[PDB]
Amino acid sequence: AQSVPWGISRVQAPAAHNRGLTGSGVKVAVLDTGISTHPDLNIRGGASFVPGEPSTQDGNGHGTHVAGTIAALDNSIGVLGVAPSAELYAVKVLGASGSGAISSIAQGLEWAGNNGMHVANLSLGSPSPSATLEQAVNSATSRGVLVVAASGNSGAGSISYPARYANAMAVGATDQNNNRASFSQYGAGLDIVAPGVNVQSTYPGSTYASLNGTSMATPHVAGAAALVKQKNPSWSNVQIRNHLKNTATSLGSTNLYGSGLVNAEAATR
Ligand SMILES: [Ca+2]
Ligand SMILES: [Ca+2]
Repeated sequence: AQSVPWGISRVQAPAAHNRGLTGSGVKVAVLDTGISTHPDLNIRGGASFVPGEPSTQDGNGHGTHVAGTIAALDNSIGVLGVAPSAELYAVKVLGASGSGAISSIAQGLEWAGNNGMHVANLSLGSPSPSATLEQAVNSATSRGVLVVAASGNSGAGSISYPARYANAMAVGATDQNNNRASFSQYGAGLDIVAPGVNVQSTYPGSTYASLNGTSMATPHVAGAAALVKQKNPSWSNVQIRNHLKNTATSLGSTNLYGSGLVNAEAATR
């Protein structure tokens, strides 16, 4: 039996699926710890920029979890992604330890722009700015990639890099009450929020696990971006990004929530 995680129904993904929008034909790169083969995922390809882990398989669990929020297959098992038909690419930029070098992350973004990815999911972030990282964000953006990044989990009134950068779409996390999760970074540069507490998804070892974080919120928006892209195949990264913000449900302060909660129903109308 397939279950629909609360976050998926919170962002109203099923409303979009009911109109025929599933992310079909949209290429989404998950820049993380890799993506493990799983019965509820369809991994189209990818690359590893982690020296010492040539494989795109996930030795951590985060990347597989993020992948499932975006595109867990719509079938009779497991869970269901926001964009269950999106074409998923495993871009390994973090090691099994869940940490990685900036250069690996910048190589992953270059790879994304070089391979015609429409969306790049970066559920990672640093409190420090990086010239190298910034340039990779800007380069992928001018190659038509929508870069979606986590705001961070410090609970501070300032957001992480690269989410802070103008060309990154910064995603904060909400709980089941539609309040900002205590750990969710907010402040200047925050674009939007999505579910990030008790998020159930795919996990290595052919199972399912629940995690918390701004990393969990981000894929809901990457997924929402693929739905909009499918509906409006001529739209650019910027057009998609503004539309998502324009159709988000206000939750109160833009300092805390940016545009508000992503809404895939409103975005695909
Ligand atoms: Ca499924
Ligand atoms: Ca931003």
